[PDB]
Amino acid sequence: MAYSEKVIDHYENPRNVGSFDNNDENVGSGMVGAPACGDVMKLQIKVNDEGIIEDARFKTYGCGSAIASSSLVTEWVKGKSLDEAQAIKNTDIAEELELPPVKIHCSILAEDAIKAAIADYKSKREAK
Repeated sequence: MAYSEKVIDHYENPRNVGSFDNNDENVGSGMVGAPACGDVMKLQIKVNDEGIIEDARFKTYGCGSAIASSSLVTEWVKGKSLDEAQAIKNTDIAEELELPPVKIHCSILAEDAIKAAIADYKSKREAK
């Protein structure tokens, strides 16, 4: 009557790639490995013209039956600014996610992925 029927989306390209719609020019590149002979974590962000984080993305080894795992950071940085995301503290994501001391290292590897994505962005747009 008053409302129309927009275009529904479904079955379009893969997912869990670790990037928000291809790799823009304002996207941050970060690569932090675990405290050992492994390294398999990834975290990329998307900065807008205002120099603020508009989108967020990450990647990990995986396993199965996880359903949105370690995707708590992608929401934290989202809507925030690089200057703010740089103030993030492992203890925060570690105290909010709730985990044992044995898997505490996973709380530190997160922060690293933050700064990187930041210093990486301004590094690609530092051309003046």
